[PDB]
Amino acid sequence: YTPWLIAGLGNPGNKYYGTRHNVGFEMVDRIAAEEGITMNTIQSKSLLGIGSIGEVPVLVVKPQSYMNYSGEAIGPLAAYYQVPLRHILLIYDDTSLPNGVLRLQKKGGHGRHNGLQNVIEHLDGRREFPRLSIGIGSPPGKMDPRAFLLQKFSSEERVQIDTALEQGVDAVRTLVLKGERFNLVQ
Repeated sequence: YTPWLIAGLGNPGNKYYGTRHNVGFEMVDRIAAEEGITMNTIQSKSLLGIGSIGEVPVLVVKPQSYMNYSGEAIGPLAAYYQVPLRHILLIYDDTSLPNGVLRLQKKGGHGRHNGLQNVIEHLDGRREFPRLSIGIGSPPGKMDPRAFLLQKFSSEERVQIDTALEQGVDAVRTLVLKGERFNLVQ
C-alpha cells in the first residue's frame, strides 16, 4: 500500500480560474470529485485532500505557491507522506500537444514548463516521475505566449477540455491501480 501524490499545476486565486495554465487544477478537481475527496487541508503551500483510489491511498494536491514555485510545495509533501518518485503524478498544460489531447509519460524533461521545471528541481533533479500532459496547443497567430496561458479557453476549446477531463479521470485511476510506455485512447 505505497501512496500516490497526484498534483495538478496552476496559479492560485480567482484571477486564474479557468485559465489554460490552470488546467491541471481542473483535472485534479475532477479526480477529487470522482473519488470522494475533499481538498480542504492546508499544508506545505498547498491545498490538498487525502483519500484513496481503489485500495490505494492517495493525496490530491493543488499547490498554492504560484506556478513557478510548484516544487516548493510538492517536494515537502512527498517527503512528509513517504511518496516514492514513481508515485508522484504531475498533471499540467502542455502547449506541444493539441488542445484537449492527453498524454501519459513516465519520465521526461519539463518542456520549458516553469511549473514542471521547478518540480524537477525540488525532486533533486530527478525526472522519473509520471506525468499526464493536457494539450492546450500553441498561441494562435502572434498572440503573446504568456497571455495565452493566462487566458481562458475558447468556447470550442472548452468542449474539448471537458472531454479530456472525463478521459483523464479514468486514465489516472488505471495508472494508479495497475501498479515501458502507455498510449491513451478516448
